[PDB]
Amino acid sequence: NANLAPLPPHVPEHLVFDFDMYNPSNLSAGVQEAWAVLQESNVPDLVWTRCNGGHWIATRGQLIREAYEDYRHFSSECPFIPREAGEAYDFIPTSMDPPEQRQFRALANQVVGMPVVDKLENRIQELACSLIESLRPQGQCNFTEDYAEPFPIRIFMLLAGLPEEDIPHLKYLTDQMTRPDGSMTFAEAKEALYDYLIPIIEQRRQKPGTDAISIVANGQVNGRPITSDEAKRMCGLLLVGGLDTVVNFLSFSMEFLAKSPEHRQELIERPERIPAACEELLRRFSLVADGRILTSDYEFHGVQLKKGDQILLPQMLSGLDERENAAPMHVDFSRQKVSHTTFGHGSHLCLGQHLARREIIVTLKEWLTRIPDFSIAPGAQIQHKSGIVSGVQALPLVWDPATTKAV
Ligand code: HEM
Ligand SMILES: CC1(C)[C@@H]2CC[C@@]1(C)C(=O)C2
Ligand SMILES: [K+]
Ligand SMILES: [K+]
Repeated sequence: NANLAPLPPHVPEHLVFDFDMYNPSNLSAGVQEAWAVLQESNVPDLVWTRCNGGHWIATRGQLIREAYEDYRHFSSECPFIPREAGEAYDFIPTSMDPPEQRQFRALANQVVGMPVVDKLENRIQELACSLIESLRPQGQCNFTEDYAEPFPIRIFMLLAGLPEEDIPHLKYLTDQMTRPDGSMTFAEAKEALYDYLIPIIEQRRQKPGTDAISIVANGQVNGRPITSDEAKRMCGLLLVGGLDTVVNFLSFSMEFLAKSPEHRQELIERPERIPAACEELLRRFSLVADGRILTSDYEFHGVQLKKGDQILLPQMLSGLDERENAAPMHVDFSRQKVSHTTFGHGSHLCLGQHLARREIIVTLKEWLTRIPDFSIAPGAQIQHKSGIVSGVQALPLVWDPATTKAV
């Protein structure tokens, strides 16, 4: 096929599995199901796909976790597939490896960490409620557009002190970096995001506010002033994290709940199980998949990896691995040991995971208490999309207003 890069001389012929992370063949069964094909009976722990330029793929949690822990061999310098995107990718602190990464990660943690989340609690609560109550009497909604996007994005824009009217442009840009449609290369989308930030960063370094951008722009890294370029590379990352993570996850979760009245009932009858349900949904509907680049020739699990080789280490796959969780595709809110790497693993563990969990738990609680019974619009053929971050194209929901409650 013209979409297959010639197999490099060092890659064993028997390890070839032409998986396309941007258009997996079994996508119609669900994106997680599509990626799970990499864990079928006769698929090795480590395979090579000739798609998207050619790269390795660790298919089991054991190797995914090991690779993410070994930053000396598996560098974050070129973390995205295809290589062109990975090479243009220079966000901070994600494109850096420890020890260099740390001073910047500390600053980022200060702007989106737990302390910040705690302060945002009220506003997160208020927005969730206002959005749901407004939808409640209508008996229907386009979940992706009416809640999944506005809820987490507005909260991020509030945190970043950015005009909500700027969302359409920024969201288009972020999506081109995670699930490109062809209109822009990763490099072009990144350049536009940086172009957007440059004057805002300059403005806030002159007259700082209390928003995340001002904090980053006027911050220090281990005692010395952060530069304008560094602030830009950090703020670009924050924007992507805030506009294309939780937004997609909420849709996967709500699609599932709309299709499973039993699970909805469980959370309605036992509201205290919501935090645990949140973690199980994070495992079952994990959605991120980036990777690393080999810093030198290295034998890993009996496979000769060559310097420069890219390896996709799907955060999504660890928790779906039957070797980590029995009956992985089954959603069990009572699951005893919820194992996963949905928020990454190693030195780059997600900094916004605390904000993410709050947004998810608040959504589940506030939605179920107002709209306890809902379902997918009759006949709707839900479509998923695959990429660095997978998502749901559209999620039409319906419900009888008579069954709702105006809390
Ligand atoms: C469902 C929600 C989320 C998921 C599944 C998710 C997942 C991840 C993953 C897998 C990584 C590490 C990638 C790597 O190792 O290369 C990461 C890093 C990060 N995430 Fe999230 N994230 C979520 C929400 C957020 C939010 C809301 C923000 C806030 C802006 C955010 C900010 C970050 C930052 C700053 C990093 C980089 C940390 C570093 O490189 O050291 N994330 N996230
Ligand atoms: C892989 C990620 C989820 C992580 C936060 C946004 C993201 C797309 C990155 O570029 C680093
Ligand atoms: K070969
Ligand atoms: K790079």
